[PDB]
This record gives sequence, C-alpha cells and structure tokens, in this order.
Amino acid sequence: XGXXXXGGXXXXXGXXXXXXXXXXXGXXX
Repeated sequence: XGXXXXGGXXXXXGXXXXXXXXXXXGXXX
C-alpha cells in the first residue's frame, strides 16, 4: 500500500494496480 500507479491508479480502497506499484490482495504494502 505504498502507492504507485505509474498512470494506472491507486489511492486507498482495496489496493489494486501492479504497475508501477499498488498492491493489496497481492501484496505491495
């Protein structure tokens, strides 16, 4: 949950992303 996106998105919620960053259900932090 350190954020990220690289133009993908992000911002709390349930995580998401991948990029570029993100995380949640898949880690990231």
